Amino acid sequence: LLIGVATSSLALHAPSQIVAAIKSRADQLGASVVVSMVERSGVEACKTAVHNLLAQRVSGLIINYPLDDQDAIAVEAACTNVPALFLDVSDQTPINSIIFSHEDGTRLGVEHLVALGHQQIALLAGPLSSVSARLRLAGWHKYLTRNQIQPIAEREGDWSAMSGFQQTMQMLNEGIVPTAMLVANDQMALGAMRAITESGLRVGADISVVGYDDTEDSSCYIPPLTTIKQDFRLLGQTSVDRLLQLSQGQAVKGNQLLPVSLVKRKTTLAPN
Amino acid sequence: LLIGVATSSLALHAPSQIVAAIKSRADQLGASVVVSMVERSGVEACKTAVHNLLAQRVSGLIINYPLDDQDAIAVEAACTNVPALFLDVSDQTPINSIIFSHEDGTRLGVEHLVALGHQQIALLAGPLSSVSARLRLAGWHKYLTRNQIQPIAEREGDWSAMSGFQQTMQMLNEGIVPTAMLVANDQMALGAMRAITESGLRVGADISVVGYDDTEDSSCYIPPLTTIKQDFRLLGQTSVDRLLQLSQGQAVKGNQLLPVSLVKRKTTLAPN
Repeated sequence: LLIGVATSSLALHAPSQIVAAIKSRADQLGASVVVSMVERSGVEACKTAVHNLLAQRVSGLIINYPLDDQDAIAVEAACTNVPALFLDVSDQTPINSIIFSHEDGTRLGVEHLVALGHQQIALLAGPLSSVSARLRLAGWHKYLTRNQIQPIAEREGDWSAMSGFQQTMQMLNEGIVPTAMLVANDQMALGAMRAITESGLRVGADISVVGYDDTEDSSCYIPPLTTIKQDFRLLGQTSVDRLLQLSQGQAVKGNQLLPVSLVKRKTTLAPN
Repeated sequence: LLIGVATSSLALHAPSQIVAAIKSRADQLGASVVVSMVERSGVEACKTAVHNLLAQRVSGLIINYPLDDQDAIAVEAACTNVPALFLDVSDQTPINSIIFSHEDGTRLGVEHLVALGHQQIALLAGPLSSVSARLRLAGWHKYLTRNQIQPIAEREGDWSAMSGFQQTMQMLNEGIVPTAMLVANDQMALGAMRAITESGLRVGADISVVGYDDTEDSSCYIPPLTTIKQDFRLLGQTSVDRLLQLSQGQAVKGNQLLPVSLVKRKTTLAPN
């Protein structure tokens, strides 16, 4: 009845909303949620958070922190038995996990932009130290290749909007001007949109932009941001439910893939 | 060494950043942070979170949840001894607390708008069930009165940007058109700005807007939002440090007031 979540700093809208979603389901099932945080980067930082939550004697562990195939294995190893369900790893890692289909999330954005008749496309990835950011960047390239298009430029941010702003501006300053951009997340997407605007360019009419996540605020950006929806509410529920089941040895012991979807708003249009 | 935070759903950027700030200081002092969440509204929901954290045997409790003078007293009462430092109550409540000066935060926005030569002013408060939202709304009225100005309209949102969007639009639809607005928080401020824009009106040039908090994203809104800064980083640190001291019976047992400041950006200008 008492679950333990080891997450990344709530500084980011995504992890936050997820913990909120987890709390929400836990409430519905009459359970408690003890949240522990990771000092950011480092598998070590993660391993330790396990200890904190293990100490508290939680009857389950939900790990919402990025981990590489090897580190994930390790963290579980040190997660000495107690059910361990990861939420930010690769679908290939041999452990109990639940993640959104990066494969579809990326095909959707590439195809939306393509069908709209776009060809000059730029990519703004998340920090590549993040397995999430990676699966996402490689995904874009995969579908852009299938559609026979090479991005006219690609960059790396850090999930922040400021990074999205600096990257997009550096780009425009270099003279690289796409008709559309694919961004690793809505916050950065927000930053991108500001640089575009402050470049006398209209977001959408001149440079279409496609975010990722569909965090709360995104529907009120200017203009409203088109993005790939990642229903954390759903993730919250599912990750909760499966954990309770895992503890009762009556659950699937592999990897789950949650669906995703395109939310068309006011930032995507045909090229000029 | 193990502190316990009972907060409001991380769904909101403010509480999140605060927990992050708290974690940050705790790390610097080599301490642990067990975060518990309140099912939103209700002193009861709060009291229970105390139990969760008390169970875990934390050597300190930081309560970042809104509480009325009476409820705050109660929560502490049931906080059976263990140090209890509140972060979202009134400076008048007789308990250990740390909060930002709503008095200054509100005078700053009113004076900034006034000196800019504004007179047609509208107010967009936060949910009045929130002691924070309240101290803030009454604050605006106080300084607007001192400056001999009655707002041409005032409304209530819920901290969300969508609420900021709906309120600001309902207002404009009614025909009420201010030259400036004072919003209870940056997220809602963001919503307000969208309604204004979609009303063929320029944020700043036509309707100046002043947010509250200075959350991360605010510096990349369009245009960059002028707002009252509430250094959660500072709050995080201070609330942490004082707790560790309270546990060692060597700390101030009253209320502290953290300073605040105006961050001038691109959303405030003289009326037309």
